[PDB]
Amino acid sequence: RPNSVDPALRRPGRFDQEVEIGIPDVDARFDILTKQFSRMSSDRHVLDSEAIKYIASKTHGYVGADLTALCRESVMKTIQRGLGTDANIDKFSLKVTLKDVESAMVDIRPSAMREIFLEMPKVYWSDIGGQEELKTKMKEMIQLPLEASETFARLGISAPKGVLLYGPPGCSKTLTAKALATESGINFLAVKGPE
Amino acid sequence: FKLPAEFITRPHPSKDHGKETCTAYIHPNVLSSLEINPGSFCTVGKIGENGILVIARAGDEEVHPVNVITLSTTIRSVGNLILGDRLELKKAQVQPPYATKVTVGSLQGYNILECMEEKVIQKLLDDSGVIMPGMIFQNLKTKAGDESIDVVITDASDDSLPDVSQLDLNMDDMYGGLGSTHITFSKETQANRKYNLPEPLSYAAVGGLDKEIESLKSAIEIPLHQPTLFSSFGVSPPRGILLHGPPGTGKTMLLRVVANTSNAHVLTINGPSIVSKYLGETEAALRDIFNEARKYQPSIIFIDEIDSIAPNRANDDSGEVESRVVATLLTLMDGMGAAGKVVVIAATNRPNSVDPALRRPGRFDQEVEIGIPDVDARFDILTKQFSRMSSDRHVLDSEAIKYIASKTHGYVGADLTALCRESVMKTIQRGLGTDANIDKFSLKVTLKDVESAMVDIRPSAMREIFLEMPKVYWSDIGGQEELKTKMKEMIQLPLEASETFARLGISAPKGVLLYGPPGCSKTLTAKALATESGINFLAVKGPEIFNKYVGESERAIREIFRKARSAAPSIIFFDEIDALSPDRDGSSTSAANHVLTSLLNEIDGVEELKGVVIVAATNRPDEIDAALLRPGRLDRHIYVGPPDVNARLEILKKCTKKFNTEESGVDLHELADRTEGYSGAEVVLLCQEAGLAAIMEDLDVAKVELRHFEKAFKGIARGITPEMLSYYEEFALRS
Ligand SMILES: Nc1ncnc2c1ncn2[C@@H]1O[C@H](COP(=O)(O)OP(=O)(O)OP(=O)(O)O)[C@@H](O)[C@H]1O
Ligand SMILES: Nc1ncnc2c1ncn2[C@@H]1O[C@H](COP(=O)(O)OP(=O)(O)O)[C@@H](O)[C@H]1O
Repeated sequence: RPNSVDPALRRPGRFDQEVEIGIPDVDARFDILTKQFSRMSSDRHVLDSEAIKYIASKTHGYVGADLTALCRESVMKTIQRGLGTDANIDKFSLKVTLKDVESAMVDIRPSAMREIFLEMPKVYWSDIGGQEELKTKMKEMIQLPLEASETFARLGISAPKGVLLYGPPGCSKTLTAKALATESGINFLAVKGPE
Repeated sequence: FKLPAEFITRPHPSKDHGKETCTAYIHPNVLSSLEINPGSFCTVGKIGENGILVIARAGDEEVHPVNVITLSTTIRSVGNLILGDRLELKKAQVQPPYATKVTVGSLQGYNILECMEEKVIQKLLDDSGVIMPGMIFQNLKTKAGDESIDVVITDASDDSLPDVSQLDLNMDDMYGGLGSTHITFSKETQANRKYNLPEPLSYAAVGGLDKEIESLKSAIEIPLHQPTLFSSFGVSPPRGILLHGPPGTGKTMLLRVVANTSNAHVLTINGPSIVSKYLGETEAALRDIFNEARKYQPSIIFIDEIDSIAPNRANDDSGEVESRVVATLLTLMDGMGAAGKVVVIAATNRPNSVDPALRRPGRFDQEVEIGIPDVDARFDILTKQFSRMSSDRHVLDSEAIKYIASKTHGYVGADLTALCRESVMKTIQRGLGTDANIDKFSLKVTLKDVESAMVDIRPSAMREIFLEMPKVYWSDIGGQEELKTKMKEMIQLPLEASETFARLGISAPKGVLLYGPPGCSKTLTAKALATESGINFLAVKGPEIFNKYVGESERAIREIFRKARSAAPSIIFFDEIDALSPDRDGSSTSAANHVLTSLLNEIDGVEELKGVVIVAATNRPDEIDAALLRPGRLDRHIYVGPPDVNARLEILKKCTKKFNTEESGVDLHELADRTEGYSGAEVVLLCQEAGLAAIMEDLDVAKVELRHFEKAFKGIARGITPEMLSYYEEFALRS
């Protein structure tokens, strides 16, 4: 945490260079899982890539450190399910499956739920709920700046940079931000009032 | 100039025959420093327990390191000398006088060894030294039918002049080839209780957590016994194992059991003695301990009270012991080796107080959870204990054990052991007082002393609780089944469908609210919920958490919530939440707002509490803050109005049960019909005040008259107006 560090250290004159590392997104998690599978080699597992995307999607707030522990506990679950059932049968045939991974992600209980910044929430347009006019308007004002910043700079008008939403406390006021974050693929900041 | 200080035991390598009793592989420098002939006896101090196990000595071949010493598995089992202990050396004592009888016990066998006997005596005493009270050897090869046999030789019939020698070792001079002293095989004797030998803790001694202990044993056995198989995967085996639970569950006992039952090296810490004033001394000691740990491949690490050794840095950064020790232990346990075979067992009373850096999937992914024993576990513990001191000293049938277990539902294994000890000592005291020095075998153990024992000892929680044993039951209360059908399912959801919630992901809202008019049955409903649940109940009320000091309310809230979390899945109840619910109305202080925000965050904020269930009771739910009156938390609302005709009749009959109905002159229905607009508390008080009116005449009476009831009705007021009932109804309509 740079905040706990003395601000004298965080001086541009000396410590100008800064590198920011965030929690992996869906693509980074998929790449990490594929690299781990390649490292542990195909002779010890039978998996397909669609299951890798499914696992990456199912992990929203998971950190990169959690994936290795999940793989290790899945290995333990497979070893136990082989031993205690088949009375010390050969482990080569059992290799790696999906049920152990599912049990591992159920019982892992990660401690990364509490955070001030969530990176790339996953929700698709086939899951959200809203009205057509709101979706069209949000598409219009997300496609205006990111695709016409140079045009606005040439015209010297910039972008409104302000959108206000008000409605019933049911839905279509909070999940819309997550939908926009998932669709646009741009960094998303969520701030809670009482927090 | 070597100056040896402390020594560590080790099993004898290569097996075979060799010495097997007096190996004592020690560098010749230590032999010369002790000024004693190497071809003589040696001693192992082992700190305390005088007797020092005087065994003969032998020299090594100059490669055996000075620090480590070999005591052989036979002596290790004889004296319960576990691996990693500290030992001291001193001059030998006087030579043993002689051996008189020596008698075998035929451990865990049906005896009848004559077919496979083959002159066991030569096999027993083909060795130098050999302390008579202890010989434990492998079966080796005995005729056909292989199998395994062990012998108990603890019992002895001789005495030695010095009281220091605890096991009174004896010399050997008999005859054997490849006749004794009046034979040695007689009876299947167990370990002798006269000398009070330290009984090894068997793996079957602990019970009621068979699934948990089996999972822990497998999780610690698969890395050690299968290191290559796990290393083939390339994911590497973790070293951290977390043990936690309520106090008195016996986690230290199971740690001792697994240490004794494992032949691999075990290491444990002796508490805060490692912590010292010098900053570098503790680091050097930890580094040396870790070095000795991974120097030998099979090693077990035992950690106790990790919460005190490694407190949370955020909670209190007092200094000295701080996050630096957490970091150094994490670095030490991160990379001792690639595959290796190392497991670390950490026991903590409060997992929350532990540093969250320790509680991470990268270092402590595997956790073991221990809860309060249930009826079956307590019954198993009691049966094990009774088998432990044998039926020769007590008589108790299975139904009696089940009844005792059912009566003591809030106890723990430590509580049961203390109950047995207090029952034994009270029985001894009663026998001494009454029977005038009778043999203790005749009186043995009965039921009355044990019942008085659980009556007197009281549960170790030392907090006020109904416990459902001496308090109101379901038969004593007559109400409406409509709310009962709801609450039974509502509180059977979490206790019975935790796996269903985990699999489906629906989980539990954990929010239930009960609103009732003053004088109605609201606390009665809470008591009924607690009774039917059969789980520990915490009696918490609104103003109780409030205090004059600023911030004390938050401390009390955190205390009660971490107590409820560690008190198994239960229900937390607030008697009067109306004292803190309204903040906008009445100009509440900042403390009330802070408490409301804290409880809002605790119920369904940032974290979810699967174990406990939150139930709240308010005198008036219309002034509650809109933040709490939100769907998802405390959403369920039950009107639970005044008792109807049948409930009022049942309540009157229960009150009249102490009286006599035949001579009362009432039909138990006219009174209920007349008393229809009164509150439940007023209805209950009506019977008592009418009884007072009846006894007004001549103190103690046996007859009640209608004039007394009329005077009772005239002299009291309901105190309930239709306006508040209409307001309560409007609360239901508006929601
Ligand atoms: N379930 C049980 N069955 C039989 N005896 C038990 C049980 N639980 C406790 N005991 C007895 O109580 C003693 C206390 O156990 P132990 O020292 O392991 O306690 P603990 O819960 O780990 O707590 P602490 O570390 O404070 O001692 C045991 O040595 C044993 O004699
Ligand atoms: N049938 C009954 N027998 C004995 N006591 C009762 C009975 N019904 C209710 N009570 C008592 O009346 C009290 C009800 O409190 P209640 O009036 O609901 O509080 P509030 O006024 O905050 O709503 C309980 O504490 C309970 O002990």
